[PDB]
Amino acid sequence: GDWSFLGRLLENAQEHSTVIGKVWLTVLFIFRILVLGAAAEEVWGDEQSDFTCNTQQPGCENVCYDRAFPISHVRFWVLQIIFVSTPTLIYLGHVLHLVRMEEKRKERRIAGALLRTYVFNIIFKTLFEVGFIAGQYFLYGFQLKPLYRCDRWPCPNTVDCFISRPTEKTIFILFMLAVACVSLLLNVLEIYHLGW
Amino acid sequence: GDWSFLGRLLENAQEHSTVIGKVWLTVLFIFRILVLGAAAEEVWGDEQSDFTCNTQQPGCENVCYDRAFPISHVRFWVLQIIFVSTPTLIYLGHVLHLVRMEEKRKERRIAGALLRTYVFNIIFKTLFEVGFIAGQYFLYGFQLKPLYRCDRWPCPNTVDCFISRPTEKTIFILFMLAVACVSLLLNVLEIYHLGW
Repeated sequence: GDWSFLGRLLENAQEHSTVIGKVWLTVLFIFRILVLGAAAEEVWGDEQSDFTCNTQQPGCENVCYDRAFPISHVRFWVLQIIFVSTPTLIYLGHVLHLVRMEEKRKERRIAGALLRTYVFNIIFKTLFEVGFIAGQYFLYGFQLKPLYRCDRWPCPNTVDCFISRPTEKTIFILFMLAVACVSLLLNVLEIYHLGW
Repeated sequence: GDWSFLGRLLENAQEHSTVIGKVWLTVLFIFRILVLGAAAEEVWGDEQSDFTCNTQQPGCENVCYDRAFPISHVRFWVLQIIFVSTPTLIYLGHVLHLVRMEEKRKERRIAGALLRTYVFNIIFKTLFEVGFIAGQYFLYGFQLKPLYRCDRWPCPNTVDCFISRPTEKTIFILFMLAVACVSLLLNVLEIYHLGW
């Protein structure tokens, strides 16, 4: 995963952002992207190769892994990172557009319409963070148990399947939840600093 | 398989039987019982152990062998031998009963009621031989093909299964059919010699 281009754009957003916004971006880079690439990806590397079911039925392990893990937590976190970054890019684009328009007018910061877009950016960021949190909760909860009981065809009756690294995965699930909640708190602080 | 007791009783029947009947009993001993024990049993020994199906499905080979071979030819031939022998034992029992009654009357061959029972013995023998022949035909035919196609659950879709020793088994199927037909001819000759 090469996050270079998103990083380069979000550092530009850092130049035009509030101090709390700069904190939020630093959290995104260090506690989400960096952890994901240095720690979590490895943890989940053997998610299917080390997933085992007590059965001689061909195809059962495939369908049972798929049912247990419709989307890997790491993929979900990648999507979450991209969506919570997107409004920042929208605001930065509006910034660059107004700067280029100003340069043109000359040939021939946060107030006004730019402040309205900034605050909308903070709102959409908040809603997307909340949505991904709640989706993670309703899909997986905040804990991975070692045992998964599977009755999906072709599996005969109910089969016992065993997860790879349930405890380490639970640790990182809770870590990422905490980081997301810290991000929400930062957004709320941005909207209370702007309000005040 | 210990045929000693049936043999001992059928040799008694040989003492009280017609010459053609003696031929029939000799055919039974030499061309059915002896072949079954010296040749066929061995041929069919690995009927299930060498039966193979192209599948990874647990249980498929079991159900496919069972469907292909609801009853092994050798078991069928054992039953046939016993049933075609049974009327002979009935006639011999009537003989011994009349002899013991004669000894009693003294204290205090084929005509009459004994001839009626003899001819009924020949009739039931014929009907049982015919019935087993026709049953063998409708169950298996007179040939075993190497390939058996099986769609019985749990087998997925249609599976290719392969028989042990199809050609040797076909040879012995046809041999036993020929021996049974010779027995029928002998019965018919008994009833035409008695008629004449």
